[PDB]
Formats: sequence, C-alpha cells, structure tokens
Amino acid sequence: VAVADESLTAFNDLKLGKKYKFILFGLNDAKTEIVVKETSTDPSYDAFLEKLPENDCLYAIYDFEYEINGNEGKRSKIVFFTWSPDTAPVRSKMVYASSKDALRRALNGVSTDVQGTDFSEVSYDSVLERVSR
Repeated sequence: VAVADESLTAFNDLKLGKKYKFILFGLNDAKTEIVVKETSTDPSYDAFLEKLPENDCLYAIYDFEYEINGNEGKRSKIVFFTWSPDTAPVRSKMVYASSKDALRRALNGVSTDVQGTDFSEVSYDSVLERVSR
C-alpha cells in the first residue's frame, strides 16, 4: 500500500533523534496506507510487549540498545518486527504479509528483522540473541 508520510518522519526522528524508543505501525481503516498507531519513549521492554495485539498484526520498530562488551559501552540497533500472531485472522495475516515490503523498503537504517508469530519469539532474550550474535 502507500507508506504515510507521518510514518517516515517518525522513523527519522527515532533514527537521527532518538525521539522514541519504539513505534507501532499498522494499516489505516481504508487499508490504503501504513500509519503510525503508537509511539513511546518508555525504555522498559515489557511496556513494548504489553502493546502487541494478542489476536492482530502490526509492524514495529524498536531501538534496541545492548552492551557490546570489552568494557566498551553500548551499541544500538534498529529492529523491524513483523507481528502476525498465530491467532490473527487469515485475512489480517494476508494483507500484512503483502504490505510489509512497502514499509520495510522505505526504512533505511534497519539492522535486524524479526518475524513474530508468538510471544516467546519476541521476548527480550530472543531479540537480544538476535542483535548480539
């Protein structure tokens, strides 16, 4: 579909400005474009997970910061999440699956990509392992 202008601006603020810790994107009612549904500066990973619709899909961008060690500080990588819970309607999964690339191709700067179908696939530990290793 079309990527709302607002969605790009929000990605750039997070990317160059650290303005938000994470952003939740979704399709509008008209299913014509990808808009931002929520933004947050809340650093707790649990506040992120509590916002993933148990029976629906969405796209998410999270600024994951972790310790690159050797007493060397932290590192931060932008993770793109595709959230398609096993319990979401086949109709939802279908439309999110095909519109994904429209959004994913427009966001320059993403390090990792995570496909989430259940909550354990998006736990702090699974994502840490994926950005670390």
